[PDB]
Amino acid sequence: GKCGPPPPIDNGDITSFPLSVYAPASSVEYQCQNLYQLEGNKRITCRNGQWSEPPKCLHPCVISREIMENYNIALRWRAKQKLYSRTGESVEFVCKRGYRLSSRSHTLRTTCWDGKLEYPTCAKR
Repeated sequence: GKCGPPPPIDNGDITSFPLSVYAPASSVEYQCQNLYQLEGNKRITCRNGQWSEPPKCLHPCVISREIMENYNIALRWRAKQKLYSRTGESVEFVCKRGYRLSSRSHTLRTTCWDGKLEYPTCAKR
């Protein structure tokens, strides 16, 4: 019932010293790299010669100056804001000077989720 190494996952790995073979009833813990967010079971187990299903690392979002330019918006915090936001982080925007929030836009704060971030839209006053 021994297992080989636990499955590799993209953008993350186990937190322990690696073994080449694992006894049944072993477990391991995964961590995702900094900018990524674990989804699934952080700890998996070797039973019946197999590993239970490893988790996934959800992607950060890269803020787009071009979409902001097209939608007539700007960051609320231009000096502070990192280019990469994590899954689950929100970004706050403002309309550019002399523009106002469109009626069918979202409002000025959106949330990053596994590489996708929506943006609000403003229209000229």
